[PDB]
Amino acid sequence: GVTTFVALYDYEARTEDDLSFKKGERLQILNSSEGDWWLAHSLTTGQTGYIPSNYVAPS
Repeated sequence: GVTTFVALYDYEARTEDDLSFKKGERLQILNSSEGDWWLAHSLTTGQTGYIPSNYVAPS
């Protein structure tokens, strides 16, 4: 299958490439090779961008 995560908190983007998301959105991680900022895609909104990795939990 597919692995997904859930947002634990709201986040409003603080750079142009960050993803804004609402607590409870379901996210897929596209790439985590850059440390604590993961490149994610929201299954909830269809948007894509960097997220702070401490804002998600496993589904």
